[PDB]
Amino acid sequence: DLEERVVTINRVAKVVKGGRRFRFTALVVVGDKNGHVGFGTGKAQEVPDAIRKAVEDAKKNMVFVPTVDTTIPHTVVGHFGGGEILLKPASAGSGVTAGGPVRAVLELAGVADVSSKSLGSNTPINMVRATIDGIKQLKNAEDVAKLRGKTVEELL
RNA sequence: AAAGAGAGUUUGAUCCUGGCUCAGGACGAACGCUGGCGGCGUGCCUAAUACAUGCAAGUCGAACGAACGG
Ligand SMILES: [Mg+2]
Ligand SMILES: [Mg+2]
Ligand SMILES: [Mg+2]
Ligand SMILES: [Mg+2]
Ligand SMILES: [Mg+2]
Ligand SMILES: [Mg+2]
Ligand SMILES: [Mg+2]
Ligand SMILES: [Mg+2]
Ligand SMILES: [Mg+2]
Ligand SMILES: [Mg+2]
Ligand SMILES: [Mg+2]
Ligand SMILES: [Mg+2]
Repeated sequence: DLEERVVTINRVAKVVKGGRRFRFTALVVVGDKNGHVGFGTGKAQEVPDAIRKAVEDAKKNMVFVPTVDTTIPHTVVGHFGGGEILLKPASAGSGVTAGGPVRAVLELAGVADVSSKSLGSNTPINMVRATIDGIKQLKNAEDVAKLRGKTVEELL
């Protein structure tokens, strides 16, 4: 059982001879607070039907976020097109400090204390892409030692 | 140890670039409506413009020649 959060609902149009036909596009972030999160996109003639398509789509982009002490292991920078996101660990109890669409991908992912800053564009779809582009770079300390052949206490 | 929030606006609809505007904090402040108290501070930013009237620099008879008091 996952949680839903509608980010943006936008009305788009294509021009056809007689006039204009309008459609609704919805962007939805889905995940459980344990560390899994994903996003999707839908399109329909009605707002309720656009969400349902986006929920099913979002269940195909699930990603895992590694966290230590309810905080990301280190500092990463996302990048996707014209949008980029800076994610930074923060002290316990500070809470999430994030912009509009980047809060959803962090509160749903279960991260409790993290600081961020959007250095790029403002488009909601490119902020979600640029954020997940940062979670990919995120590594745990346990796995780093495994690649480097060291042990955890030797690293730190 | 500390550690950074965005939004509106070009288009039939979109993505970028890009300016304009807004949400926060601070004044030796002024103006508008209203107005109980106590503590601690502050009060000519302009004409270094012109100034009534009072007071802000005196003291020593144990350094040297006086007036009340027989
Ligand atoms: Mg228009
Ligand atoms: Mg701008
Ligand atoms: Mg501030
Ligand atoms: Mg304000
Ligand atoms: Mg009164
Ligand atoms: Mg009054
Ligand atoms: Mg003066
Ligand atoms: Mg003069
Ligand atoms: Mg005089
Ligand atoms: Mg006097
Ligand atoms: Mg004498
Ligand atoms: Mg003497």
